[PDB]
This record gives sequence, structure tokens and C-alpha cells, in this order.
Amino acid sequence: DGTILAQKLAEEVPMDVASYLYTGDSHQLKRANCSGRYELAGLPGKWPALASAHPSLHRALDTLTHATNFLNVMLQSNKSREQNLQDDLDWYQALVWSLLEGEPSISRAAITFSTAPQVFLQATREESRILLQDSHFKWSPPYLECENGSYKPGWLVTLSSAIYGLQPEFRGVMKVDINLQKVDIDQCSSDGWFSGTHKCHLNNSECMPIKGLGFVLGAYECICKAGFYHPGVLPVNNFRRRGPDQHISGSTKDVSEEAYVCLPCREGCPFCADDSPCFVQEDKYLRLAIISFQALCMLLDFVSMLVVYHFRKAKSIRASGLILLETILFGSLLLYFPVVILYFEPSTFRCILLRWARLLGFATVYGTVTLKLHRVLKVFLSRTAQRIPYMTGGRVMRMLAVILLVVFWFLIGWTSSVCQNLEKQISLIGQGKTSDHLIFNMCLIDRWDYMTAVAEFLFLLWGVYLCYAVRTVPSAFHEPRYMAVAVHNELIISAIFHTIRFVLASRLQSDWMLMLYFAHTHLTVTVTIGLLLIPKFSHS
Amino acid sequence: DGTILAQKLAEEVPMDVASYLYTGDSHQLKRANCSGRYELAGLPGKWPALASAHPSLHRALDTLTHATNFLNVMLQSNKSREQNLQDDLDWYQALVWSLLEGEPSISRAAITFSTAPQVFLQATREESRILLQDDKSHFKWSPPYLECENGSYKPGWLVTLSSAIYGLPEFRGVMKVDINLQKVDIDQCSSDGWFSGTHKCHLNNSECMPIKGLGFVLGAYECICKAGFYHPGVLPVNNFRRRGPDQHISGSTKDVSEEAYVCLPCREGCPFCADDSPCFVQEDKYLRLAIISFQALCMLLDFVSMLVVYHFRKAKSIRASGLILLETILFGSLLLYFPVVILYFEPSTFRCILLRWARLLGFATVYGTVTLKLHRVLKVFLSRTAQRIPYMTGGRVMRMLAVILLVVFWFLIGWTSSVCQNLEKQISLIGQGKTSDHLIFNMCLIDRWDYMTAVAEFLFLLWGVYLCYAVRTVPSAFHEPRYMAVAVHNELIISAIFHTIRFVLASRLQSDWMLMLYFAHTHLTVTVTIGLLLIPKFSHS
Ligand SMILES: CCCCCCCC/C=C/CCCCCCCC(=O)OC[C@H](COP(=O)(O)OCCN)OC(=O)CCCCCCC/C=C/CCCCCCCC
Ligand SMILES: CC(C)CCC[C@@H](C)[C@@H]1CC[C@H]2[C@@H]3CC=C4C[C@@H](O)CC[C@]4(C)[C@H]3CC[C@@]21C
Ligand SMILES: CC(C)CCC[C@@H](C)[C@H]1CC[C@H]2[C@@H]3CC=C4C[C@@H](O)CC[C@]4(C)[C@H]3CC[C@]12C
Ligand SMILES: CC(C)CCC[C@@H](C)[C@H]1CC[C@H]2[C@@H]3CC=C4C[C@@H](O)CC[C@]4(C)[C@H]3CC[C@]12C
Ligand SMILES: CC(C)CCC[C@@H](C)[C@H]1CC[C@H]2[C@@H]3CC=C4C[C@@H](O)CC[C@]4(C)[C@H]3CC[C@]12C
Ligand SMILES: CC(C)CCC[C@@H](C)[C@H]1CC[C@H]2[C@@H]3CC=C4C[C@@H](O)CC[C@]4(C)[C@H]3CC[C@]12C
Ligand SMILES: CC(C)CCC[C@@H](C)[C@H]1CC[C@H]2[C@@H]3CC=C4C[C@@H](O)CC[C@]4(C)[C@H]3CC[C@]12C
Ligand SMILES: CC(C)CCC[C@@H](C)[C@H]1CC[C@H]2[C@@H]3CC=C4C[C@@H](O)CC[C@]4(C)[C@H]3CC[C@]12C
Ligand SMILES: CC(C)CCC[C@@H](C)[C@H]1CC[C@H]2[C@@H]3CC=C4C[C@@H](O)CC[C@]4(C)[C@H]3CC[C@]12C
Ligand SMILES: CC(C)CCC[C@@H](C)[C@H]1CC[C@H]2[C@@H]3CC=C4C[C@@H](O)CC[C@]4(C)[C@H]3CC[C@]12C
Ligand SMILES: CC(C)CCC[C@@H](C)[C@H]1CC[C@H]2[C@@H]3CC=C4C[C@@H](O)CC[C@]4(C)[C@H]3CC[C@]12C
Ligand SMILES: CC(C)CCC[C@@H](C)[C@H]1CC[C@H]2[C@@H]3CC=C4C[C@@H](O)CC[C@]4(C)[C@H]3CC[C@]12C
Ligand SMILES: CC(C)CCC[C@@H](C)[C@H]1CC[C@H]2[C@@H]3CC=C4C[C@@H](O)CC[C@]4(C)[C@H]3CC[C@]12C
Ligand SMILES: CC(C)CCC[C@@H](C)[C@H]1CC[C@H]2[C@@H]3CC=C4C[C@@H](O)CC[C@]4(C)[C@H]3CC[C@]12C
Ligand SMILES: CC(C)CCC[C@@H](C)[C@H]1CC[C@H]2[C@@H]3CC=C4C[C@@H](O)CC[C@]4(C)[C@H]3CC[C@]12C
Ligand SMILES: CC(C)CCC[C@@H](C)[C@H]1CC[C@H]2[C@@H]3CC=C4C[C@@H](O)CC[C@]4(C)[C@H]3CC[C@]12C
Ligand SMILES: CC(C)CCC[C@@H](C)[C@H]1CC[C@H]2[C@@H]3CC=C4C[C@@H](O)CC[C@]4(C)[C@H]3CC[C@]12C
Ligand SMILES: CC(C)CCC[C@@H](C)[C@H]1CC[C@H]2[C@H]3CC=C4C[C@@H](O)CC[C@]4(C)[C@H]3CC[C@]12C
Ligand SMILES: CC(C)CCC[C@@H](C)[C@H]1CC[C@H]2[C@H]3CC=C4C[C@@H](O)CC[C@]4(C)[C@H]3CC[C@]12C
Repeated sequence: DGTILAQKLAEEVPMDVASYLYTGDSHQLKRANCSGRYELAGLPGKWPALASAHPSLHRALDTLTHATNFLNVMLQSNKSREQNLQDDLDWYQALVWSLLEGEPSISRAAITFSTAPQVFLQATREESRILLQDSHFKWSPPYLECENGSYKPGWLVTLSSAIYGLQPEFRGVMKVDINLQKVDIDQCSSDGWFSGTHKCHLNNSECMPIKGLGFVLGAYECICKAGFYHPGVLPVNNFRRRGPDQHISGSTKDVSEEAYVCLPCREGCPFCADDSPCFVQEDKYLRLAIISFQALCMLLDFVSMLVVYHFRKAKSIRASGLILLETILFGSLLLYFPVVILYFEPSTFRCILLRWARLLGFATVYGTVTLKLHRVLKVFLSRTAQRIPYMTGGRVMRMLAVILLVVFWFLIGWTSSVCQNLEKQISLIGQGKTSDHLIFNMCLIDRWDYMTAVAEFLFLLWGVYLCYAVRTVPSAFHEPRYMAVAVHNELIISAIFHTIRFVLASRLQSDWMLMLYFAHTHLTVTVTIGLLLIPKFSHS
Repeated sequence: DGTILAQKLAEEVPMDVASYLYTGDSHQLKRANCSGRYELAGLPGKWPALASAHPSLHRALDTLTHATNFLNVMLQSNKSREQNLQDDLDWYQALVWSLLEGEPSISRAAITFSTAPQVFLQATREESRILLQDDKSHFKWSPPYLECENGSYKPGWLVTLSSAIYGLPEFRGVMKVDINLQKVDIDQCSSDGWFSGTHKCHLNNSECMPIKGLGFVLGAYECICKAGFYHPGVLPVNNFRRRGPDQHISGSTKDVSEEAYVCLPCREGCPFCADDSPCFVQEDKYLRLAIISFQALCMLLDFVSMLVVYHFRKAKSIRASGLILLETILFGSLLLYFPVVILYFEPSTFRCILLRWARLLGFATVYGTVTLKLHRVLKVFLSRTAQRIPYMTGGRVMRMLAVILLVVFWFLIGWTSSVCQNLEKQISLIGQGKTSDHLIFNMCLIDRWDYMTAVAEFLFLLWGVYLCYAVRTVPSAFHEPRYMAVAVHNELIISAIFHTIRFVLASRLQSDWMLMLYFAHTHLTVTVTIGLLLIPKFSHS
């Protein structure tokens, strides 16, 4: 409301808004009336003595105070004839002369002393003569000399006092014309004189709510109407920075007197450009040819669960067993959620579940392959001695529950110990640095990933020794020959992947960490269920 | 040097020091030729430029200067000679009346007007009657003035602001204005502004600030210096020094009030005040040694028992139990006797980590082969019922413990490397807590993995409990699997009770009550375990 009142008053007084914008103005054109009786004056009503426009105003009021006090003293003096003789009238000239020779900026001052006017006046400071014509420190609005045309003066005020006489009041006043030209024109904020507390072009109405900490003022807000002087305060035009966000500085359009959008240069970073900087564009033509192929090989794996169920009466599946063949086949679905979870975005619950699907999908697929490969050695070796008929799931799914109890215990402890530092430090989401000064959101390794990448390497060495003990064991379907490739293959292309994933942990873009999780799970997982399932229906 | 200057001049101007600290000393003050003539206030400056003595000092000067400028007009006025008429004199009287009424603070103000002295003096503010009795410029200054007469009287200090009149060779006169400062505070006595500007603060600052870091000896008033003028709302904060925990704390020990000294006290290890006791828990060394003198005796007996068992290696009782399998239990139990020797020692960062390497490696060694020995007898009994006999002594049971040991080592290596990686962010190991009496003692904290490595023991001992249940009718000649039955349940119960007591009452137990717990727990489960698997071997053949 305060800003718009000045806008209306600009056209409420013609040919004066140019005088506000340019302090010269009258130097170029001068043909008008005695304009400028009062414009905005004191937007908060009026300032008695406040707003501290320099110390000139206060000291002028003070000198007027203890200069009219002088006449207020020679009021109750007895036997005061006051003949107004030649010497007596020269008494009154001295005070008016002294009223000018103690202040930096001051203009004509006059006294009525109506007993017969006996009005005395003087000219401006340091150059004034004498000319005779023929309450409680009231104030006056800005002014401009009415004489003829407009001239330079610059809205001089007419602060005046009153004189009371004894016998009512004297019908006399004391005029002081303060020169207000070379005076700082407020600061367009921080409530003072004629620019009251907002009084500019949209500090916060356009650029502040969206752009936190706008700082549109600096030292002079929206630099406003002005017109008095150009002091050393350095009017800060378009000082709003506010860092980034929707509203930046405003160096796009709407600049000079008419100044408004200041809304641009906002994309992810404290910069000013298009969406070239950080938050690199995620290619959508490559992320839709992977998740759509990761879910076509996932539903082609759930369909294969029904097929073996329908073929459970065959001579090739009865030997392996229906319960030890779908434990492998169901645990390979948990190995297909390195990519569906890494695709969306890094998060806290979305990065804890990454470790719950890799450690439980490994103890189920490769934790029972080495158990039915351990059976083959122990059955032949001990039946060469004769007895101990071994059994199917119930003595091998009972030895697997122990493996799934040590790994299920670690996950509970690790999850509980990782959702505790969140009150102090969150390491589940980090940031990276590229060559071209670009940053992406990833998951940070917490030194519990180099040790669960050795437990997978030490557990697969037990399946390597068993592949040598069954090297000369006759078999009907050569199954121990396909369970030996699937262990020597998982062992090799999983140590290489972890080494690449650990060394190049911060130099891999988020779009390049799903072309490595997609070439891993399709060279170790898809060739494991392609070796344990294909030589069961055909090629018997 | 500045602080000492006040005490040095205290004797240079006697009878006035009591008038400084006690502004009311004037009324008894009776005689003396006069009173104060001068104070050496030149240490900060000749007189304070931009003085902090209100705006009264800077605004009372305006009344005199703008009256001198009024008088600085007719010095050159034509025909302004006259003969000092009665009307001319009344205007000058009006001048001085205006000067007196221009400021409440301004006292008697006088003008000379030497042509005939024509010197005028009036009474004080708000009550003033006129009285008539018979170079350098630019507003010179004067030192504080004490009215002479007899004694010192109430008004006290009066600054005599003076100027000069240059009439057309000067005028041989001065403008006299006296300002009263009995309502003016003496700066702060520690900023830079009146008699004690950043000085005259005896027995403070360097006394308690370098050793007592962040001394804050001021607060809001350091060393209330002169007084004598007034006691405004500044509220002189004498002895306001706190300094937090420094070698010199506050200073409320001795040498209080005026004569100040001895500000050094209440400092040992803690931000408290009194003696060393409040932040030092009791440490009964006669009890803390009565535990090690007993707990270290059991270690020597355990080690001697190893040689004793080795000597009787051909005994019928030990041949049927396994010499290689019996030494491992003793060695593991020896390794379970280091949660107390490490605890007794004050909690370091190397020692508070080794406390978990000895408990975990000593549990999987003692209660990791009792269960295997109990399992092998069940396997032998089941197999021998119908046709082959398939287990043997150390070598088939001894190398089945290697898997458990490997898992334990893997977990220990994983945890050790993950706890000495957070030290860059948080030690999270050496914490502290109170005993409900604001007496704190350092100890170790819980890493939240200790909660998990206490159900693992509980879940592992359930296998041994089931094995104990399975074997209850097998013929045993030496009752070997009957003594191991009690040794599993006893530990399973007391270890769980001790663990839950330690976890619940974790931050409310003193250091000496933690030793009494770690020592009582290790003698009801560990000493009894080797009291059942060892004693019925040499005796009761
Ligand atoms: C809190 C402290 C308490 C200590 C408790 C720790 C318990 C940890 C281990 C739990 C029990 C694990 C199995 C132990 C039971 C008995 C061992 C055993 O006999 O297995 C030997 C078994 C064959 O036995 P046989 O009698 O010949 O065959 C009979 C078949 N009918 O052979 C093996 O299992 C060899 C084991 C090597 C496997 C590879 C392990 C390599 C290291 C991995 C460490 C990882 C630990 C877990 C971390 C998981 C991280 C996700
Ligand atoms: C999901 C988690 C919490 C529960 C796991 C507990 C149960 C389901 C575990 C996991 C797999 C289970 C086995 C799966 C299949 C069989 C074959 C059946 O002929 C007898 C029971 C038996 C041998 C189960 C015994 C219990 C078992 C070992
Ligand atoms: C992932 C971890 C925690 C648990 C693993 C779950 C496993 C053990 C469960 C999940 C689904 C289960 C299968 C569900 C249905 C059938 C058909 C039935 O005629 C034989 C058992 C069989 C084939 C189950 C075997 C065990 C099984 C594969
Ligand atoms: C793949 C299947 C078998 C996984 C089994 C479900 C697991 C992953 C679920 C069960 C309970 C879950 C947790 C429950 C609560 C929290 C606290 C929250 O502030 C962060 C996530 C976190 C820590 C969850 C992580 C995922 C979680 C551990
Ligand atoms: C995945 C985790 C949480 C489950 C762990 C629990 C497993 C190991 C438990 C639950 C129920 C248990 C079975 C319950 C009953 C019997 C019959 C008896 O002959 C003892 C062994 C046997 C066959 C147990 C073997 C272990 C067992 C399968
Ligand atoms: C297969 C599923 C059902 C079993 C998994 C159960 C485990 C993962 C659950 C059971 C209770 C859970 C805890 C319950 C409460 C809290 C407090 C919270 O501030 C942080 C997570 C934490 C510490 C949870 C961590 C995960 C947790 C330990
Ligand atoms: C061989 C199989 C068991 C895989 C085991 C994983 C090993 C090789 C991994 C786990 C943690 C890895 C290290 C993690 C971080 C760094 C710092 C980097 O500036 C150089 C490589 C180096 C030093 C890695 C080397 C490879 C490493 C030691
Ligand atoms: C890191 C150091 C201390 C451990 C080195 C040996 C560790 C890694 C263990 C883990 C599993 C172990 C293998 C697991 C299984 C067997 C079965 C047995 O038929 C002979 C030993 C053999 C073939 C092991 C030899 C070494 C081995 C790989
Ligand atoms: C391209 C590679 C790196 C991806 C992984 C596939 C590897 C592990 C698989 C795919 C096909 C497999 C081969 C298929 C058939 C045979 C014939 C058999 O008598 C010996 C093993 C051998 C020779 C296999 C070795 C392993 C093998 C080469
Ligand atoms: C798609 C990417 C991940 C590669 C996957 C290739 C897999 C599915 C293919 C490539 C070569 C294939 C093998 C080639 C030869 C034979 C012999 C024949 O008796 C059928 C099974 C077997 C053993 C095949 C199993 C499946 C196999 C391993
Ligand atoms: C791995 C750590 C924590 C514990 C393992 C220590 C065990 C396995 C070692 C330590 C000292 C060893 C004993 C030292 C000396 C002898 C005497 C010899 O005539 C028979 C073997 C026997 C009795 C050893 C058996 C194994 C033993 C008990
Ligand atoms: C020395 C310490 C620090 C390392 C860990 C100790 C382990 C690895 C050692 C200590 C005693 C060793 C056993 C001592 C003797 C035998 C008998 C026979 O069956 C060969 C292996 C076997 C069973 C050893 C296996 C490894 C073993 C268990
Ligand atoms: C064999 C089983 C029990 C565990 C083996 C652990 C030993 C051999 C090795 C394997 C991987 C290794 C870690 C790999 C990477 C790092 C990060 C480096 O900045 C400090 C050392 C540290 C933390 C290594 C410590 C030693 C370590 C844990
Ligand atoms: C039984 C043997 C194999 C285990 C020996 C333990 C060794 C390998 C482990 C235990 C504690 C470990 C240290 C723990 C903490 C740190 C600080 C880290 O900033 C650098 C690595 C460093 C210095 C680790 C180095 C490896 C370390 C010394
Ligand atoms: C309060 C706490 C400490 C009680 C201690 C438990 C004691 C009293 C209990 C727990 C398990 C018990 C044993 C369990 C099984 C057997 C086998 C049986 O054929 C004779 C008794 C015997 C040997 C029991 C003796 C008493 C026993 C040792
Ligand atoms: C019997 C076995 C489980 C012994 C180990 C006890 C573990 C598993 C559990 C059982 C009950 C648990 C306590 C139950 C309640 C509380 C109060 C809470 O404000 C802090 C944790 C604390 C103190 C728990 C700490 C862990 C605790 C002691
Ligand atoms: C010192 C405190 C903790 C008390 C514990 C002392 C232990 C060592 C004592 C208390 C009771 C004792 C048992 C009491 C009776 C017998 C029966 C005897 O035929 C063989 C020894 C045996 C089995 C003792 C072994 C040692 C024993 C367990
Ligand atoms: C990772 C790169 C090198 C490709 C992976 C190829 C590896 C894993 C494959 C290719 C050929 C494979 C076979 C080579 C030799 C034999 C002997 C044969 O009687 C059974 C299969 C077995 C034991 C395979 C082991 C794994 C093997 C070496
Ligand atoms: C940390 C310690 C245990 C490391 C010692 C390394 C070597 C000596 C140990 C560690 C693990 C051990 C075992 C690995 C695998 C098996 C198969 C198991 O059915 C009987 C013991 C046996 C045959 C052990 C052989 C020796 C072994 C490889």
C-alpha cells in the first residue's frame, strides 16, 4: 500500500515526477505555477523530530529553540518601554544575523515583531542583508518558491516557531527556511522520511517469497523517487541477489523506473543459465531399454516356476527334487532387485533394501547349490562303505536354515546400527564430483561392503573344493557338471565387479551405475538359472 | 601502569578517596582550607572528545556557542558604541538568564563584560536571581572544580566550561558556564572514556584472564572505579568474573570488596567449585586391589592346571575325554579372565576395544567345544545302534570348531575396522554419565552391536540345551556328559541375567560397582565351568 501511494501521487502532481527522477529537471525547463505545497509529507502521519535525516534538522530545531528563547526571556522584564528607537531596532538584527552564521545549510530567516509590521529578513547563509517590509515549534510541508517559474531550490521546509506576549499572545512568528537539497533522501526503507518503510518497486511483493533472503535493499532499496541529492550512500539499484531459486537478480528485463519480474536463472544450482549445469540430464532412451528388459526376464522367471510344477512327474526333475529346484528359482528374483531399487532415486529406505536383496538372494541361490553339491560327494563316498540313505529337502533345507540364520542375524544388526547415526550423520545418501563440475546423488559405502564381499568369496571356495571331489563320480544327468560351471563363473565375475564398484565409486555417474548393475546380474544370475533349468526339459 | 596510577594518587589527594567510594562522606566532612583542586585525568586524554557522559556535555556547549556567535555580531556593528545604558544592560541580563534556563544540567553561569567589571552571577537551575558585583580561543576547558568555603559541601565537582570574546584587541573577558556532573556516570571504568578508560581496574584483567581463558571479569562493569558522582542504573557488577572452569574461577574466596586479590580457586578437571570430590567418584583402592589379588590368583591356578593335565596324559579318565580337546577349554577359560584386568585399568581407546576381542574369542572356545563334544557322543550313540561307528577325537571335532572361529574372526575384524573409522566423526566409545548425584565418571558406551552379540550366545546355547535333552540314557562310564549338562544351563541363565542387568542399569552404575559385577559374573559361570570339567578327572576315577 505504501509503494502504490507514491505511484498515485506521481500523477496527482503533474511535471514533478520528472523532478523527482532527475534532480536537475528545472535546469532544462521552467514554466509553471508555484507548485509543490505538499506531496506525501509524513507517510506515518508526520515526524515531530524523529527519522534523523542527518543532524542538520535536529541542530536547526535546537538553535531555533534557544534563539526564540531569547525573545521569550525579554518578555516579563519590568519597565520595558521598547520605544523601537534607532539603537533598539539594531538589537533585533543581531539575532537574525546570528541565526545564519552557525549552521551548515540554512536559507532566509525573518521576524515579524508586530509591535506597524517592523518585519526584518535576511538572505541565504554567508550572504545576507537587512530589509524592512511595510505553538511549540510547529512544522511545514516541503515547499517550493512561488515567485515565477520553478527555479532550483529543492523543496525547502519552513520550520517556524511562535512568540507569546504578556500584558495573551503576540501575533508574531519566527521563520527559518532550512535548505534540504544536499540531504540524503531517506533510504526507501527502515522507516524515516518521505520513503516510508516500503516505498519502492517491489522489494517483497515479487522477489522475496520464492527467493529466500532477497536482500533487495543492500543500502538503498529499489532506489526510489529521490530528487534531493545523490550522497555517498551509493543507491543500490537491483541489489536483490538471493543466491539461486526461481528469482535471481533481475538482469533480464524490467529495469530503470519500471522494475518488476526479476524471476529467472533457476535450475538446481546457484548459477544463472539454462539447464546446462549440475543435475545432469538422465537419459530416458537408455533407462527404458533396461528396466523394461529387467522386468521381461523377471516375469519369464516366475512363469518358469509354474512349468516345473506341471512337469514335476518327469524323470529329470524327480532326481533333483521339486523343493530344491524352486528354492534356487525363487531366490533369483531377489537377485533381480539390484536394478529396480537403484533405478528410481537414492533414498534412506531405498538404500537399506539394496543390501537386503543381495545378501538374502545369494544365501538362497548359491547357499543351496553347494549343499546339493556336497550331498553328491557324501552319498557316493559313504555308500561305497554302504548304508546311510540320504534324503531330499528336510535334511538339505534343514542345513540351509542355519545359513539363512547367520545372514538374517547380520542384516538385523546392521540395519539397527545404521538407522541410529541418522540423528548425527546420514551416510546412506552422498554426492559425487565429475570432471565437468557435476554432482549426482548416490549411496555411500560404509566399510561393511568390503567385508560382505569377502564372505561371498570365502563361501564360494567351499564349493570349489567340492567340485574336485565329485570330479570322478558317475552321474545319470551330468547335473554335478553344470553345478560346477555355475560356481566357477559366479566366483570370477563377482570379484571383478566388486573391485570396479569399490575403486570407481565416485567417478561413476548415476546413469553409469545401472549399466554395471545390468551387466553383472545378466552374466552371473541369468547363466545360473540357464544352466540349472535348461538341461532338465530337453537335451536329457 | 594505568591501574596503579589511581592508588598512587590516592595518597596524593587524601581525604578525598573516602569521598570517591562513598559519595555521602561529604556531610560529616567538616573542615579543610578548601577541597579538590585537580585530578590527573590526562591518561586517556586531555578531556574526552566525543565523551560518553550523555549528550548533556555535547548539548550544553551548543547553548554557549550560539550565544557567543550572537555576541559575535555587534563587535563590528556600526554606531554600536553607546554608554552602557539601563536598556543595554537588561539585554545582557536576558542573555545570561537564557543560558541558565537552556539546560537543567548547567549551574551558575557568568559573563564578564569588562567595559567597570559588570560581572553577573546567578543562582542554580530553576531558581536563579541576578546579582551585580564590583591570545587563545575556541572554547578552552577546565578541570573539575570543588567549591572552597569551609569543607567540601554537597555539589562537589563542577566543570567550568569557558570561552573568549574577541571585540573590535579581544575583550579581556570570558564566558563562564558551570556544569554539574552529579547525575553523570563515569563511563564504564573499562571502555575508553572518562577517568578510568580501559584502566584503573586493579586486581583484575591479567590477574584472571590468561590462565583463566575467557575470564569475563567485566560482565557489565569491570572494577567500579571512582563513583563519588552517582550510582546510575549501570549496576556496577563488582567481582563479576566467572571465567567458566579456569585456574582462577570466579574469585569468591578471599580479598573481597575494595582491596581485591586471590581470585584463583575451584579448578580440577571439572567446571565445578569446591574440592576435588564433586567430580571425582570414590575409588576404594583397598577394595580395587582386593579383587585383582584374587582374580589374578585364579589365572595362575588355571595355567598350572594345564601342566598338571599334561603330566597326567596317560590317565584312564583323560584318555577317554581327549587331551587335545581338554587343553583348548583351559586356554579359552584363561582368555575369559581378561574382562576385569582390562576394566580395572582406566577406560582407554585401545583397551576398551580389546574388551570385546577377549570375550568373543573366549566364548566360542569354551562354549564352542563343549557343545561339539556333547554332539559327538550323541552321533556315536545313534550310529552304534545299527552298524558302522563314525566320529573320532580331536581332528574331526577339533577342525569343526574352525568354522565357528573363522566366523567369529570375520565379525571381529568387520566390527573393529568399522569402529575405528567413525573416530574422525565421533569417538562413540569413551562416554560418561552421572550416578544420580552430579558426580560423573568416565566409562565406555554401548555400540548397539553389543545388544546383538548377546542373543547370539543365547541362541547358540539353545543347541547345547537340546543336545543335553537328547542324551539322557546313554551308558556313560565316567559320567562325562552329565557334568557338561549343568555347565551349559548355568551359564545360559547367569550370563543372560548379567547382560540384562548391565544393559538396563548401564549409565547409573559407578565404576567400582561395575568391577563388582564383572568380577561376580566371571566367577559364577567361568570358574564353575572349569570346576566341573576338570575336578572329576583326577579324583573319582
Ligand atoms: C556370540 C559368540 C557366540 C559364537 C557363535 C558363533 C556361531 C557362528 C557359526 C554358527 C554355526 C555354523 C555351523 C557350525 C555347526 C557345525 C559345523 C560343521 O560341522 O560344518 C562343517 C561342514 C561339513 O560338515 P560334515 O560333518 O563333514 O558334513 C556332514 C553333512 N551331513 O563344512 C562346512 O560347513 C565348512 C564351512 C565353510 C563355509 C564357508 C565359510 C567362510 C567364512 C564365511 C564367514 C561369514 C560369516 C557370516 C557373515 C554373513 C555376512 C552376510
Ligand atoms: C520367512 C521366515 C521368517 C520363516 C522361515 C521358517 C521356515 C519356513 C523355514 C524356511 C524354509 C523351511 C523348510 C521349507 C520346506 C520344507 C519341506 C517340508 O516337506 C518340510 C518342512 C521344510 C523342511 C521347511 C522347514 C522350515 C524351514 C527350514
Ligand atoms: C528369501 C528367504 C528369506 C526365504 C526363502 C523362501 C523359500 C524357502 C520358499 C518361498 C516359496 C516356497 C515354495 C512355495 C511353493 C511350493 C510348492 C510346494 O508344492 C512345494 C514347496 C514349494 C516349492 C515352496 C518351497 C520353499 C519356497 C521356495
Ligand atoms: C526383500 C525382503 C525379504 C525384505 C524384508 C523387509 C525389510 C527390507 C524391511 C522390514 C522392516 C523394514 C525397516 C522398518 C523401519 C525402518 C526405519 C526407517 O526410518 C528406515 C527404513 C527401515 C530401516 C526399514 C527398512 C526395510 C525393512 C528392514
Ligand atoms: C530363517 C530363520 C529365521 C529360521 C530358523 C529356524 C529353523 C532353523 C528351525 C525352526 C523349526 C526347526 C525344526 C523344528 C523341529 C525339528 C524336528 C527335530 O528333528 C529337530 C530338528 C527340526 C527339523 C528343527 C530344525 C530347525 C528348524 C527348521
Ligand atoms: C522379515 C522381517 C519381518 C523381519 C525383520 C525384522 C527387523 C529387520 C526389524 C524388527 C524391529 C525393527 C526395529 C524396530 C524399531 C527401530 C527404532 C527406529 O528408530 C530405528 C529402526 C529400528 C531399530 C528397527 C530396525 C529393524 C527391526 C530390527
Ligand atoms: C578379491 C575379492 C575377494 C574382492 C575383495 C575386495 C577388495 C579387493 C576391495 C575392497 C575394498 C577395496 C579398496 C577400497 C578403496 C581403495 C582406495 C583407492 O584409492 C584405491 C583402491 C582401494 C585400496 C580398494 C582396493 C580394492 C579393495 C581392497
Ligand atoms: C583368510 C584366511 C585366514 C583363510 C584362508 C582359508 C579360508 C579362506 C577358508 C574359507 C573356506 C575354506 C575352504 C572351505 C572348504 C574346504 C573343505 C575341506 O574339504 C578342505 C578345506 C577347504 C577347501 C577350505 C580351505 C580354505 C578356505 C577357503
Ligand atoms: C561370455 C561369458 C563371459 C559369459 C558367461 C558364460 C559362461 C560362464 C558359460 C556360458 C556357456 C558355458 C559353456 C556351455 C557348455 C559347455 C560344455 C561342457 O562340456 C563344458 C563347459 C562348457 C564349455 C560351458 C562353460 C561355461 C560357459 C562358457
Ligand atoms: C543373456 C546373457 C546374460 C547370456 C546368457 C546365455 C545363456 C542363457 C546361454 C548361453 C549358452 C547356453 C548353453 C549352450 C549349450 C548348452 C548345451 C545344451 O545341453 C543346452 C544347455 C547349455 C549348457 C546352454 C545353457 C544356456 C546358455 C549358458
Ligand atoms: C585361536 C585361539 C583364540 C584359540 C586356539 C588355541 C588352541 C587351538 C591351542 C592353543 C594351545 C594348544 C595346545 C598346546 C600344546 C599341546 C600339547 C600337545 O602335546 C598336544 C596339543 C596341545 C594340547 C595343544 C592343543 C591346541 C591348543 C589348545
Ligand atoms: C593360531 C591361531 C592364531 C589361528 C587359528 C587357529 C586354528 C586356525 C588352528 C589351531 C589348531 C588347529 C588344528 C590343530 C590340529 C588339527 C588336526 C587335524 O584335523 C588337522 C587340522 C587340525 C584340526 C587343525 C585345524 C586348524 C586349527 C583349528
Ligand atoms: C578373512 C576375514 C575374516 C576378514 C579379512 C579382512 C582383512 C584380511 C582385510 C580384507 C579387506 C581389508 C580392508 C579393505 C579396505 C580398507 C580401507 C582402508 O582405508 C583401510 C583398511 C581397510 C579397512 C582394510 C582392512 C583389512 C581388511 C578388512
Ligand atoms: C587376526 C588378524 C588377522 C587381525 C588383525 C587386525 C587388523 C588387520 C585391523 C584391526 C584394526 C584395524 C585398524 C582400525 C582403524 C584404522 C584407522 C583407519 O583410518 C585406517 C585403518 C586402521 C589403521 C585399521 C587397519 C587394520 C587393523 C589394524
Ligand atoms: C538358580 C540357577 C543358578 C539354577 C541352576 C540350574 C541347576 C540347578 C540345574 C539346571 C540344569 C540342571 C541339570 C539338567 C539335566 C540333568 C540330567 C539329569 O539326568 C540329572 C540332573 C541334571 C544334571 C540337572 C541338574 C540340575 C541343573 C544343573
Ligand atoms: C536374554 C538375552 C536376550 C540377554 C540380552 C538382552 C537383550 C536382548 C535385551 C532384552 C531386554 C532389553 C532391554 C529392555 C528395555 C530397555 C530400556 C530402554 O530404555 C533401553 C534399552 C533396554 C535396557 C533394553 C536393552 C536390550 C535388552 C537387555
Ligand atoms: C568360588 C565361588 C564362585 C563358588 C564356586 C566354586 C566351585 C568351583 C565349586 C562349588 C561346588 C563344587 C562342586 C561340588 C561337588 C562336586 C562333586 C564331585 O564329585 C566333583 C566336583 C564337584 C562337581 C564340585 C566342583 C567345584 C564346584 C563347582
Ligand atoms: C570370466 C571369464 C574368464 C569367463 C568365464 C569362464 C570360466 C568361468 C569357465 C569357462 C570354461 C569353464 C570350465 C573349464 C573346465 C572345467 C572342467 C570340466 O570338467 C567341468 C567344468 C569346469 C570346472 C569349468 C570351470 C569354469 C570355466 C573355466
Ligand atoms: C581364522 C582361522 C580359522 C584361519 C585358519 C585357516 C585354515 C587353517 C582353516 C580356516 C578354516 C578351516 C576349515 C575350512 C573348511 C573345512 C571343512 C570343515 O567341514 C572341516 C574343517 C575344514 C577342513 C577346515 C580346514 C582348515 C581351515 C581352512
